[PDB]
Formats: sequence, C-alpha cells, structure tokens
Amino acid sequence: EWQENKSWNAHFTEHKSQGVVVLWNENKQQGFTNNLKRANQAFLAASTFKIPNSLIALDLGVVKDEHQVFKWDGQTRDIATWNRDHNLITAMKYSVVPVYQEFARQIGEARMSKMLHAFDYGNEDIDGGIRISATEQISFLRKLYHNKLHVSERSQRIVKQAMLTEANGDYIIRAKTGYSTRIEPKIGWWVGWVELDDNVWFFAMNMDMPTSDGLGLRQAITKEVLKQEKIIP
Amino acid sequence: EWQENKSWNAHFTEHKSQGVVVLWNENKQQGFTNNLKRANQAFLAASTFKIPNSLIALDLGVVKDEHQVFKWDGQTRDIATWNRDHNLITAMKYSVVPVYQEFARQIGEARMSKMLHAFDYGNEDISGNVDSFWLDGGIRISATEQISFLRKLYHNKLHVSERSQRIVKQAMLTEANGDYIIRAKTGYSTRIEPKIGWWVGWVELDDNVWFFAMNMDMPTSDGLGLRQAITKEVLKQEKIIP
Ligand SMILES: *C(=O)N1C[C@H](NOS(=O)(=O)O)CC[C@H]1C(N)=O
Ligand SMILES: *C(=O)N1C[C@H](NOS(=O)(=O)O)CC[C@H]1C(N)=O
Ligand SMILES: [Cl-]
Ligand SMILES: [Cl-]
Ligand SMILES: [Cl-]
Repeated sequence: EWQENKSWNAHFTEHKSQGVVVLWNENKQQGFTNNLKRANQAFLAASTFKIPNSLIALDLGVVKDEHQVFKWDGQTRDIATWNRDHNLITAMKYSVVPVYQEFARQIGEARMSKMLHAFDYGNEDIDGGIRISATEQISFLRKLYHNKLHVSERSQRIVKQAMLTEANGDYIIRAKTGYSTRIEPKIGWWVGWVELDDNVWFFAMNMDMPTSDGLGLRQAITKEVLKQEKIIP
Repeated sequence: EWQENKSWNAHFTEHKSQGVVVLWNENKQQGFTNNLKRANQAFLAASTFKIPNSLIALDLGVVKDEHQVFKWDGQTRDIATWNRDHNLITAMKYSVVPVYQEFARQIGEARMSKMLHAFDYGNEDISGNVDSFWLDGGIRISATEQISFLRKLYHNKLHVSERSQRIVKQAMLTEANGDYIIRAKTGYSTRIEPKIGWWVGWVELDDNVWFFAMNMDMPTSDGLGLRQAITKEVLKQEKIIP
C-alpha cells in the first residue's frame, strides 16, 4: 500500500532541509513517501486548518457564499495583504487569520468540535491546537475531493474553488499552505492535490522551517518530487 | 459607459489580422473595445456554445456530474484527443464536438430552444440540425452578447441550478496563478463564412472581474493561437495582467 522512496530526500538536502512528502495515486490506491515515520507524525495544522474551517463556516451559513465581504477591522497587522477587505477566496489566498478567527467565533466551540469529529480531522480526538499528520491530511482531502464529508455538496465545491492555486494546460493544483510558528519545531505545510486528465495525485508535505525565508521551498520541493515522478512536466 | 480604444488595433495589425476585443469592467460597469461596430456584430457561436450546452445538459440530468464518462464511439476522427473517453472537464478542455453533439440530441430541439430563450442567448435561433446549429445553423451571438451571457453565469443568475452553474465554471477553468484566474472557452467557426475565431470568458482579480470577448478573422487554422495572444496583449496594455 505504502512505499518509502528515500531518493526524494535529495530534494530536501539539496536545499539543506529535512522534511516529508506524502503522495497518493488515486487510481492505483497506492501511496508513496520519503519518510514513513515523519509521514505519520502529527504537527500543528497552522493555516491548513482554514480548509475545514471554511467548510464549516459555509455549511452553517456563517459565510453565505464566496462573494460575501469581511471588512477589515482597521487594525494594521504585520502582513500587509491582511489590512484590507476580503472574501472567502481572497482570505484563503492570503491566509487571513483575523477573518478566519471571526468565522470560528461565530461557529462557536461546540459546533466546531462536533463537525471536526464528523470529519475525523486530526490525530488529537476530542489550528485551534489541532495536530494532524501528513497522511491524515491526505485522508481528509480525499473525502473533500469526493464530496464525502458530512457537509453539503455546495460547501465542498465552494472550498475546492477557494483552494485553487495553479492551473495550466497540464495540471490543476488545489492546495493550502501553512506555517506553524508558536512551538518548535517550526514547520511549513503544503497539502492538496494535482488534477490530471484521468488521475488525481494527492499530496501532503511538511518541512522544518526555522526562519521564514525558506517558505517557498514548500511548493518548490513538492514540485521537484512531482516532476521526478513525471506527475507534472 | 462604452469607450472605443483604437490603439488596440496595433495588436491586430502586427499580426496582419482583423478583429475585436471587448472588455467589461464589472466594478465600474464600463466597457472597452477597439471596434464598437464589430463588438455588436453577431456570429456563429461554434465551440463557445459548449458553455450553454454544458449548462443545459447538466440541469436536465443528461450529464450527472463532472466525473461521468462518455465513452469514445470507436469512430476515428481527425483530432487525436477526440479519440478517447472523456468527462465534462476533459471534453471542454479538448473541445470534443462529438460528446456535445450527443448532449444536444439528448436535450432535443424543444428544450434546447426554451433554454436559450431563458438565457436570452444571442438571437436564440437553433434552426438547423439540433446537433450542429451552433456550427452551421441559425444561431448568432455578438461579443457584447457573450459578455452579457457570461456575466449572468458569473453571478449564478441563469435559470438553471446554482450547481449546474458552478460545475460549468469549474470546467471553464483555463489558467490560474498568483495574479489572476482565467475561465474561458475558445471557438473556431469553420463551416459558414466568414471563418472566425472566438475567445470568451473573464479574468478574476482579487477585487474585480474583467469579462472579455474577442473574435477575429481566421482564414486558416495557423492563427488560432492569436485568439489568446492578442487578448492577453490587450489585457497587459490595460494593466489587468502583468
Ligand atoms: C498559517 O499557518 N499562518 C497564517 C499566515 N500564512 O499562512 S501560510 O503562508 O503558510 O499559508 C501566516 C503564518 C501562519 C500564522 N501566522 O499562524
Ligand atoms: C469550436 O469552435 N470547434 C471545436 C474544435 N475546437 O477548436 S477550438 O480550439 O477553437 O475550440 C475545433 C474547431 C471547431 C470545430 N471545427 O468544430
Ligand atoms: Cl466570502
Ligand atoms: Cl475552480
Ligand atoms: Cl443540478
């Protein structure tokens, strides 16, 4: 079922980094990773939690649709793109914590907890202190892709639209980045999938990310693994 | 409201070409074109008809969802990518005429006509073969009418389900990066003169949407890439895309 291909470690050491990439070939129901241990370690979800939070906000009506505006509160924060109005699409694009904090307040602790349980999300059992492994990310995302989660079809299609990250004639990537900072080890996340004409390859990676300047490596290393496996040109 | 910008013709003449680009700025409700007259001239929809066709097929249940497979019928056709199975996503990507001619037959004349009137689509005339009227029948639509139709799709205001509308917009996905998303559909009218090339859709920005529609004289297939290239040259000139 799962195969460990340590040759991928080269793409982490090339950039003097340590981390994991987990791939899942949907057609063949086979998985691949460079590090079976780290594939199954649970790290803090950080921004990748915006995926279940979006779904829950939509299904409960807290977010009416992807065009609804969420006004900046006029408090300047360190990330300039946050200091403006947003809709669901822009808020995911720029990973706008204060907007998603608001969704969570309105959702409330009790319903948030009931729905993450319906989703079987994270390792924890019952980022709001949610730990989740890369392989657990894939399993959650496979449910999203197939519209199997316990929310409406509409909520799931809207979130998949908001995860749109890249598209050309060769592939479509839906995905979400994350950077976990408040507890060592500081790590970057990138989770999602790449759509091809007649297959889907799910992915989930995280990597030690001590500073901040390395954050591009999250996509870059993931793509080197995809190119090595001829999943993308 | 409407403004003519003739400077855009340089992009056509530099390719020895004639055509029109129309742009609609959604926030400001203003339009821009190099040729008001040709913007309002109605042509055969050709493969741009796959948008309304997809919507109707989905709403009527002819297409269950974007994963349903339409097996190739064994008949080897000229375009190699047509000679294989498809779903709605791939069928739109490769503009797979025979899949859509099957849709049209299942839809039938009456429901196709009724729907196009509900859509207020072009001249709403399906006269001819039900599975080719958009290629060599009576249907006619202008660039400004494509935009008007696309804007109704963009706001989920067509008289079909929201779901139908969301699935079709997924299948129109063409390009996406950190700067913009293009949802569009190409066309090439080839059977009835004047031969023209189409490209219609929109550019999603963070805080605005620019709808577009261009057609251009297309004597030969050698120039088909110009549809996108001229449109992007206009978009770059107007600082819509880098
Ligand atoms: C998510 O983990 N966060 C929100 C924001 N950007 O996340 S992303 O670029 O990795 O997608 C900043 C970092 C981080 C946070 N401050 O909690
Ligand atoms: C649509 O106008 N057509 C279908 C097919 N797609 O070419 S496209 O790249 O312009 O969409 C070939 C051209 C044309 C046709 N001959 O039916
Ligand atoms: Cl929104
Ligand atoms: Cl999409
Ligand atoms: Cl429907």
